[PDB]
Amino acid sequence: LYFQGTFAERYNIVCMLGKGSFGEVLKCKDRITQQEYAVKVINKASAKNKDTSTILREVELLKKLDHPNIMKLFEILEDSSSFYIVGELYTGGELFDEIIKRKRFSEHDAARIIKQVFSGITYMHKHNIVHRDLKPENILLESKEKDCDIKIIDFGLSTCFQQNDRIGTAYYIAPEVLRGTYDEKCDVWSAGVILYILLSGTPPFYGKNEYDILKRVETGKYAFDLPQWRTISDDAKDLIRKMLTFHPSLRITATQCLEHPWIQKYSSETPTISDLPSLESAMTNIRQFQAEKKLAQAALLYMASKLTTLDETKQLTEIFRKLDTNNDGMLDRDELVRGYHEFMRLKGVDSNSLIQNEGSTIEDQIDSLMPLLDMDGSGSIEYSEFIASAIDRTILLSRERMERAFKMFDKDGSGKISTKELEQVDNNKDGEVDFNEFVEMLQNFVR
Ligand SMILES: Nc1ncnc2c1c(Cc1cccc3ccccc13)nn2CC1CCNCC1
Ligand SMILES: [Ca+2]
Ligand SMILES: [Ca+2]
Ligand SMILES: [Ca+2]
Ligand SMILES: [Ca+2]
Repeated sequence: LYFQGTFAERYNIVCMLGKGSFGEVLKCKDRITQQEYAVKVINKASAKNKDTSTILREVELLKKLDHPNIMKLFEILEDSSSFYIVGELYTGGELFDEIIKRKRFSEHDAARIIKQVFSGITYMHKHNIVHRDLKPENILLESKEKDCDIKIIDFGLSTCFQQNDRIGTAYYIAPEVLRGTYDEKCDVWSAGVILYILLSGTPPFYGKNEYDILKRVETGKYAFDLPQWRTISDDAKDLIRKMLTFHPSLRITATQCLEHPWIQKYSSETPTISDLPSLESAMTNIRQFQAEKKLAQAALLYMASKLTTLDETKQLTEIFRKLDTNNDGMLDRDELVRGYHEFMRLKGVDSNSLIQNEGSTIEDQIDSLMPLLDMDGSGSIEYSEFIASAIDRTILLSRERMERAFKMFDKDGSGKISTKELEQVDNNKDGEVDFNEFVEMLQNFVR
């Protein structure tokens, strides 16, 4: 293991993507799977503001964030000079450029975008994370596909690392930030500035230079005076007023943003007849997952949450969204119950008849499933738990994906897994699992 580095053994660097946020962002490629990722490279000696143990602890919390509108981080690796934070690669660019292209958005299109921002920030705040610098430049489009998910990026590292003059940041900061305070309410203000911009195409606190912009922000004074505001609904203006309330104690919370009537009016996404092949696929797979042993169940969640790409989960992602009726990015018990009933209704099948055919009602079925699906016991089914349980068990098992999952466990690199490193089947009887027996082990879970 002497001539093998953690990052360098696993990943090849392809090209530079960006510079600035504590370090450079590169595209990299997994040498086994050929899957592409973004990696942020942070210099240890220049940038560290805390011991490595603190940094690894806080980055681990960031890795556990599991929400469809928050940057997915897979790992943090290190060599003698750097930290390498490896994450999902998004290819649709900054929301900022979508503002430039479109100039401004209909209420419908604005609601769909800002709803995702609200859902993401809500989840962040529930996990005691404040963004601090929320703006369209730190929100990325997942891909170039129409109405793809947005992804909040570039937060969470500010206590750990020290940074090295970017245009337009002044537009988004809450007045209390000028007094040296960043709290959860400052994220709500920034989001409201974004929404003001989506609907009108112009910042609420505007000027030709940073001096004049900050003067207006300080007063908290804005108006809906521009001509374009006369054809925007009172409901949208009500939300904005609630978000750009001067005193943070009177300003609404992110959850209140997410729950606002104007948001709910433009989030009617729900299972239709076209979704039935997709729902039936998901239900078959989740039922199999329920029947599988917890060792199988745990091992599949690891594989799905780390080694799958966007194209593969895009289908399950749309279903997830249609089941997520409160738009918070996770599925609760009642959402799964309502989703099952709706699946039956759309299919032409009476749910009262499940008590004789299968032996129990939809509610009893979901209630028995929850403890098996909610593996971290969070009270909800987050995205990766859903994907783990609903994806085709076969697609998860390309040889390349099993190889990588094997290398993650074989921590001493001897060619064979043992105990602690993660029951064993063992055909040759050495008390260890080489790769070929691992491949059977995982292909026995699938059975
Ligand atoms: N995910 C991404 N995908 C593509 N390009 C990205 C990123 C990321 C974010 C990112 C990548 C990898 C690890 C991370 C760890 C902590 C926080 C953020 C991370 N930056 N950039 C480059 C572009 C340049 C143009 N301005 C917008 C960003
Ligand atoms: Ca939900
Ligand atoms: Ca959970
Ligand atoms: Ca080994
Ligand atoms: Ca063996």
